[PDB]
This record gives sequence, structure tokens and C-alpha cells, in this order.
Amino acid sequence: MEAAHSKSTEECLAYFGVSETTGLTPDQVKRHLEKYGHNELPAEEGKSLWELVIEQFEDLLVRILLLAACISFVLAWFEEGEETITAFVEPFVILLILIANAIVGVWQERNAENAIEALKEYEPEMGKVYRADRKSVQRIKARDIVPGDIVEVAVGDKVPADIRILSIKSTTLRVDQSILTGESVSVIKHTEPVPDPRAVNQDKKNMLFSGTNIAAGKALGIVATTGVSTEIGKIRDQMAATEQDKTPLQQKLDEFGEQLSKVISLICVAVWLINIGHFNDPVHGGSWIRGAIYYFKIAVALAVAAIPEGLPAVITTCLALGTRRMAKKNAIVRSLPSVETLGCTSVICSDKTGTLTTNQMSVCKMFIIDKVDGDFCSLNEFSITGSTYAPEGEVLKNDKPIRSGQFDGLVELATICALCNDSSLDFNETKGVYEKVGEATETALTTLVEKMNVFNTEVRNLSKVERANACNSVIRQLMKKEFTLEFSRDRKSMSVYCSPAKSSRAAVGNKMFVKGAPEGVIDRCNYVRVGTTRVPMTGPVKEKILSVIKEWGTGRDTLRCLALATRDTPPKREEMVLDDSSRFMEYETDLTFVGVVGMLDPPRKEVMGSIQLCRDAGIRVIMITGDNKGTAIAICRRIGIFGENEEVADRAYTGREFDDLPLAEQREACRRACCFARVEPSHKSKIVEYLQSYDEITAMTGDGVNDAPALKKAEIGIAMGSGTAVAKTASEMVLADDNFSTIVAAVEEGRAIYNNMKQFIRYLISSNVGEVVCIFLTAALGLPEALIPVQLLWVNLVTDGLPATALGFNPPDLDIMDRPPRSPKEPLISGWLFFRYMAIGGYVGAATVGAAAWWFMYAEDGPGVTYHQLTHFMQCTEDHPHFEGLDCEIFEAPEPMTMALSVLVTIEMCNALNSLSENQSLMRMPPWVNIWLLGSICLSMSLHFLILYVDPLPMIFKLKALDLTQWLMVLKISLPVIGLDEILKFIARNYLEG
Ligand SMILES: C/C=C(/C)C(=O)O[C@H]1C(C)=C2[C@H]([C@@H]1OC(=O)CCCCCCC)[C@@](C)(OC(C)=O)C[C@H](OC(=O)CCC)[C@@]1(O)[C@H]2OC(=O)[C@@]1(C)O
Ligand SMILES: Nc1ncnc2c1ncn2[C@@H]1O[C@H](COP(=O)(O)O)[C@H]2OC3(O[C@H]21)C([N+](=O)[O-])=CC([N+](=O)[O-])C=C3[N+](=O)[O-]
Ligand code: ALF
Ligand SMILES: [Mg+2]
Ligand code: NA
Repeated sequence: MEAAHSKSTEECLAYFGVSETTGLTPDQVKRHLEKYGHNELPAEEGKSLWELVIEQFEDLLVRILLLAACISFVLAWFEEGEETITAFVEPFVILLILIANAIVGVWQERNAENAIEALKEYEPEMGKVYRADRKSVQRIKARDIVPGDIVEVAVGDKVPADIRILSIKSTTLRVDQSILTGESVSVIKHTEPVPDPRAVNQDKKNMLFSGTNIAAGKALGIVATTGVSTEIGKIRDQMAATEQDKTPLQQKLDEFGEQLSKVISLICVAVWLINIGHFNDPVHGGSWIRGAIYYFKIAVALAVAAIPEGLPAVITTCLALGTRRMAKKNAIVRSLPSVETLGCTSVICSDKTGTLTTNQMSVCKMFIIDKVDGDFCSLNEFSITGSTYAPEGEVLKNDKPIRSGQFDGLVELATICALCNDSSLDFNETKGVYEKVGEATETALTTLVEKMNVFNTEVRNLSKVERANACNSVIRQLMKKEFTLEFSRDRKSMSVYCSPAKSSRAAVGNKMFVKGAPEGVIDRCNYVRVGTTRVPMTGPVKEKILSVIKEWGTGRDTLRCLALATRDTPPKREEMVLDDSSRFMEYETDLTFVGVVGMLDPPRKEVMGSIQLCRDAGIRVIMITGDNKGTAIAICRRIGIFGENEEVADRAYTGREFDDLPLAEQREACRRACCFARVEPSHKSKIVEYLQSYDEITAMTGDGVNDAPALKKAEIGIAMGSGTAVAKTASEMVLADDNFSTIVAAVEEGRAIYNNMKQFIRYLISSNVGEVVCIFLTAALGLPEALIPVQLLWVNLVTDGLPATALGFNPPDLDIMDRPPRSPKEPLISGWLFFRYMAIGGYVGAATVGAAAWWFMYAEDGPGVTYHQLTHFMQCTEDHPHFEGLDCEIFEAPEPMTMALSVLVTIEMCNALNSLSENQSLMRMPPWVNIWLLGSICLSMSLHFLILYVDPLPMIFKLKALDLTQWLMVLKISLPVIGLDEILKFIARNYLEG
């Protein structure tokens, strides 16, 4: 039944045609069960390992490196006894890392906890219904419950489904709906309709939502909806079909790899417009199946020059190191990519309770009467420090510590708070902290009493376990609680009947201690207590009292206030009817006002600062809470989101208000407002979504189940360490420290990290540029294969794969957190750098093709065969006359390559010392800063030698160690690159902007 909250109890009964007195018939159940399904939440298992593997091959740069790897296995058959020693070494290494690294990725996806599973832990196994079947209440499996069912719930029960309340059996039904609001305070239910058909959960006080639990009372209800049609079901849906978007840096790569798909597929057809000459004149040397081998080889040579392999491992390494680094900062990163994404965060959406606050209701102010005289009435006001439930803090009078016991009024105030209370405090030995037991509102009173210690009880030598309720127990020993007149909606107050300890049931001196909403209690007072005396409540005293209550209730503090009173002459126990609550107000009459307490869930100490830092870094912070707007705004003012006196009419909304705004205005609202209150789970994800429609990298921070949809939706979900499993399972990070400040440092780490990736991502793609220039030249120019597709791989994995993971250690700026969020669209290479890396690209390209032709022509061992024939190496038999000087079968020897790869290596080792800074002269910025880079080159070079000396290696790479002569030239064809970019960095540092 949709909108069951808007209808009457009769209307809901009628709707399913069910009897509140008998319940559904076995037939009705059978039918409804068929129509509506089982009251359960669909489980959503993570994709099987098979999926996890297939997905690793969805990347274009991978499908290209695989498609080419196949063409390398196709043309791998053609290999006789001349080079049969290394026929299948490439088709092996090309698919080696292609799955070796592609499999390590599955070690970053199959590693995840399911959130819906965590969410299903709120599904109670059993439920209680009245079926026409039998007369007594049946306890059946919850999943067996269906709409129209007549369900029963009592204190302690976890609500089985979304239920419309029919009848409340106790004086009140108190509920904890924190899975939907994040607020633990008890909500008071009623059975009357709630007209507004757009009422938010907080407003449907006539409904019971699946997953919440009964704090007090007993009630009968009719099921409105089950399964995914419940409020917990909507949370469930927003976590199911969602799938996190792709990191900003990831899109940058997807763009690159997509353009690399057009460039390479164009370079090959570019050689076609250059091979329009050996097809005209009559000439053949083999079938097309033996002649077309040229094209399907220049492709398998570019696929290794273009696709910058090794990056997929340099990145994963940088992140892994960052993760461990942040982990020491108390930030558990569950998603490696998000690390980079947190760096460019512009907006931080934050839950309030338990996230911005401590979620420990605390009495921070209280007052009693000082003196009365005619129209004059002064109050003794006090303040209490401490923001946790721990009995640690002090009472201040004008900011100066005092002893509560000095004031008799505080002795009575403490007595009332200790007796008129159903809660207590406990010390959790395992966790080492104090925790409430019962209502937060009451435990604040319990804690207050301990801080006050009005009888000066000795507590410093008590174990923390025994310190928890020491002062309360003392007071409990002075008065015996006969019975308590529980809270009533028409009274807004509560009381307890007490008799002096060690007295007869007939003895005099019995008291009633009252606690409640100030207006009602104060109106039922005819006296005011002054110390241990009492005087008539007069107009002036009442006005003084109410005026301060008004202040404390709505300001920069906005506190929940309670008036405390006692009836000095209560009725005789006998003349009191306890089974009739409508008579309680009259018993709580002719009262003596005693005092007032004001409480609030206090902000965490390091939050106002964390937000100012965020501000400095250009990050805005928005609050989205399920709690009320009044306390929402007050907390915003306390932590710096709103000015202490700033006008917030248009800067703060409730979910209901927000829902009234038309779509376009809701959007704008998220850009203007900074405080959203009394919202629902879906409101949070919606606000985050709107924020993302303005192209903003938004983070969501919280601890509740109601925060899950937003945490999932945000680019960076951050859960509190002591928060719910659900919140944690939906986040990218967890602040095990619960410190908001840990978020600021995580951002810094994310900025520092990206800046260093920004370098090796370039250093690497840059290298892949020079490589393509080489293969392009030795393809349209005619020259032979200077570098084979089996060498490049080792170069872009070990040769460069080290200096890259070395730049990732470059010392970060000092003003990294004094600059605004970098744009999500900020490209890596463009402008003068696109041009700079363009020249350095061709350079290395012609520095390898020429370094090979050199060894042949103008060199040594190589025959001076001039260019006019050097390119006719494919004609050492078909045309001997115009080509015949030395041995023919010497081309594919370790000379042209062993002299072309020595350049790429020497050059790149130079490029690294250059990537140490975008626009900075190496002479200015000591190229020896990043010590690791130095050691990184010393390793890549010794590995370039080790791949020569130990024959077993150069046997496949086909390279022969040059002696102390040839190498002397190599260091002269690469060394000049240090001067080329050196001028480029001068043109950018002077004749350009920075
Ligand atoms: C891997 C190797 C190469 C050579 C490649 O094809 O890179 C191109 C390419 C795809 C881009 C280009 C390369 O394009 C050229 O250099 C022009 C063509 C020259 C042909 C010469 C004949 C042989 C990058 C590399 O280089 C220069 C020096 O201009 C810069 C940048 O890339 C980045 O910012 C890196 C993103 C990870 C991209 O324009 C990029 O395309 C994009 O979408 C970008 C925005 O990404
Ligand atoms: N329909 C209603 N309209 C307004 N207030 C209500 C309503 N129903 C209940 N309340 C009161 O509003 C509170 C929930 O919302 P916040 O604190 O965030 O504004 C409830 O807290 C107490 O009475 C409730 C209470 N109790 O439910 O048992 C007991 C109390 N006591 O005696 O200790 C005091 C209450 N109190 O508000 O002061
Ligand atoms: F703790 Al909240 F909205 F402030 F769930
Ligand atoms: Mg919370
Ligand atoms: Na997220």
C-alpha cells in the first residue's frame, strides 16, 4: 500500500480487507505472497572471478596489445634454421605481461566487501504476526511476512517491514530510526494520519520502518510494503545498480589510448602512401602471403612503441606506496585510484552526527534561582565542559571552576537528574571508553551528575568501571524510587515517586521529581526553589526563567532544554491511579521549579580548523544531515560553515523544502546552500549528484547507514572509523582516527601524489614518442629494423620502468595546500609542452635511425655503403651489381640495433633527469635532488650491460656489447639532449607564462 501514512487505520485495514482482530487468512497470505514476493532484500554478489578476468581485457590499449600479440604469433611461424634460436620469444613476452600484469588487476577488484550484505544485517530473522490461522501471536520467519499482515512489535524488536501503526499498547512507542536518520534519539509514534503525502521519514510518526528498532513500548500494526518497496529498500537500490565512475586521470588515459588507436592505425596506412612504388613495375619475390608480411610487422612494431606498457605497473606502485603512507596517517584507502581523485576535490559533503559531532549528548549549560525580590529575579547560571559521556569535565560559574555541592539548588537539580532517569552509563573495558545505556538524553543527565559530584564523593581512586555510576548510586541511596509516571504526549514530562530511604510506607517526606518540556512543567509550578527554601512563583520570576530558556533554545547555541521540578507534597501512593496515564499531569501539579539544563551533541574539537584549512585549499564543505535544521544551523555556526551572525534564509533547507523546489532550483540550491537538514538517504545522493553535474569532484563523509547512498555516489566516500559497517563498505577510505583533520592531509597526499604521476606519465609517454619516430623513419625511409618489438618492451618496463617509479618521489611543493582544486579536465600535455615533447620526440626518433645508419656508413666495422643503397638491404641477391661489397647475411646482426638501442637508453636516462621538473633549468634545480632517480639510472644502465655480457640474454634480444669505442659515440648522440630541452625550458621560463 502506497502512502499508508496518509490514510487512517481503518482505511489501511480496509485496503487489504483484513481484520485487526484476526489477521490474514491462509489464503490471503498465499495470494499476497505471490503478488508481492518475500519480505526480503535481493542479495547482490560480486562478479565471479571469470568476470574479473574478462574485464581486465576491456582496455583498448590492451585489446590492441593483444590483437598485435596475435599477429606476432601468426607471422611467428616463418622462421628457419638461421634464427630458429629465437623464433617465439616475442609472442611469449608480448602476452606474458599482457596477462601477468592484467592478472594483478584482479587483485584490486576481487578484493571488496559487499555493502548490501552489510545492509541485510538489519533484516530480523523472525517477526510476529496474527494470522487468521491461530488465536495466539505467531513467530515466523520475517521473509515470510507480506503486505496486509498484522504485525506486533515490542521493546527490543528490530522492525520486520514498513508498517503502518494500528494500535499502541504502551503509554508510548519509542523508536530508534538511525538507519534512516543517523540520529539515535527516540522518536515518539502515534496512530493518526499524516496528511502530507510527501512527508519525509522524520515526519511519518505513524509508521514503523523495516530495519529500525523499538526502544520502548508495544504496538500492533499492518504491513504497508515489504522487500525492496521499503525505506531500507531504497537505500538497497542506490547501492546495487550504481557502479563508481572512472577517475579523472583514468579518463585522461582513455582519451590518450583512444587517440593512439587512430594515430597508429593512420601511421600504417601512411606507409601505404609511401609504398606506392614496388607495386607498379613488374617484380616478384614471393606470394602475397609471403610479401604482405611487411605491413603486419610494422604494426607489431608500433604496438610496442606506442602503447606505453610498464605504466600500468609504475602507477599501481606509486599508489600502493601512497596508500601505506596515508595508512600511517590513519587513512585506510580501500581504492587505490581514489587517492589521486581526493587530490582534486572541490566540494566536501559531510554528515553531521558522529561525523562532525561526537554523537554524545552533553549537558553544557544549567541554571537555578539565585534570589527573588518583587519584580527582581536573578539566576545562578553555570556551564559544563566535556563533550563525551565520560565523567570528565567541570562546572563553571563565569568561566571559573566551582563546587556544585556549594549550591543547594544544584544538589536538588542533581538529585532530580539522577532519580527521574531510566538510563545509566557503562565503561566498555574492551574499547576503553564510556558508553551510554539507554536514551542519549538521559545518559547526558547521568554524566552530568557524575561531573557535578554534589556530595563530594571520592572517585579518583575508583576503577573506570566503578567511576561510571558512582555519584548516581550515592543519590540513589538517599531516596528510594517507588515507581515512575512514564512520559505522556499530552504532558510532555515525566516523573518519579520517591520516599526517603529507611522510612515507613506511611512515613511523610515522599517526593515526586519531575522532568520535561519547560513550558508545561513551568506552568505547573506554583513555587520556585531558592537554595533549600521555596517562594511563590510570580509573574516576574516566570518571565526571567522563560526568557533564558528562550535564549538557550534558539541562538548560536540552540540547546535542547529541560525544566526540573519536584512536588514537595505528592499525593498519597494509595490515591494514585498508575494504570491511567491521562491522570499523570494532575499528579504532577503544585510543583516547585528547581532548574534547567541545556544539552546538545557537540562538534568535534578539530573540525572548525579542518574546515578553515579546506577553505584555504579552495574546498567547500556542505553539511547534509537527518537531524533538525535549528540544531543543524547552530552546529554550522559553531564549526565555521556559517558566520556567527550570518543570514542563512536561502543557505539552509530541510528535505521537505528542498523537495518543493523545481528541478532547476534544487540544482542551483546545492551551489548556494551549505546546510541541508531533516533529509532522507536519497536526498544525500541527490545533492551529491547535482554537485557532480557542475563537473565537480565531490567527496562525501559520514558514518551512518543513511549515508551509504551518498558515500557510494560521491567520487570519494569517506567513512568514520567508529562508524557502521555499511558506511565503511560503501566508502573509498576510512578515517580509523575519526579525525576530520585526517581528510585534509589525505587531500594533500592526493595532490602531492598526482604531481609526481604527472611527471612519470609524461616521461613515459614521451619515450614512447621517440620510439614511434624511429619505426616510422625506418619504414618510409627504407632503412632496416633499427629496433625490434622485442626490445622496446624491456625498455618500457625495466629501462624506463625504473626512472618512472623514481620520479614518483620528487619532493612536493610547499604551497601544495595554498592553491585551489585543479580542474578535472586539466590536460597533461598541451601547448609549449606539446611542442617541446614533440621536438624531443622526433629527436630521439632520428637519433636512433641515424645512429644505426651511422654504424654502417660513416663509422667502423660497418661497410661505408652510402644511403643510395643502404636502404636496399632487401636487395642483396636480387641486385648484386648495384649492391655488393661485403657479406650479405649480416644485416640482422647485433650492430645496427646494438647501436640504436644504446641511444634510446642513454637518451631516456637523460629525459628522466629532465622530467625532474616541467619548466625548470637542471642547472637551477639540482638534478641530484631525487637521489632515487640517480640510483634508478645506475640500475637501468647496469641492466643494459647485464643484457649484453651474459650471452643467455642478448641471445634473444640480439645485441652484442660494444667496446670502449663505439659507446663513446653513443654518449655524444644523446648527451646533447640535455641542452635541447634546456633551451626549451628557457623559452618557457622567459618568453612565456608560468
Ligand atoms: C604513444 C606515442 C605516440 C607518438 C602517439 O601517437 O602520441 C600522440 C597522442 C595519441 C597524443 C600526443 C601524440 O601526438 C603527436 O605527437 C602528434 C603526431 C606525431 C606523428 C609523428 C609521425 C610518427 C601526446 C602524447 O604527445 C605530444 C608530444 O604531443 C600528448 C597528449 O598526451 C597526454 O597528455 C598524455 C595522456 C596520458 C595527447 O594529445 C595525445 O592524444 C590525446 O588525446 C592527448 C590529449 O592525451
Ligand atoms: N509530535 C511531536 N512534536 C514535537 N515534539 C515531540 C513530538 N513527539 C515527541 N516530541 C518530543 O521531542 C523529542 C524528539 O525530537 P528532538 O529532541 O530532536 O526535538 C522527544 O524527546 C522527549 O519528548 C519528545 C521525550 N520522549 O520522547 O520520551 C522525553 C523527555 N524526557 O522527559 O526526558 C523529553 C523530550 N523532549 O523533547 O524534551
Ligand atoms: F549523522 Al547524520 F545526517 F548527521 F546521518
Ligand atoms: Mg552520522
Ligand atoms: Na564513493
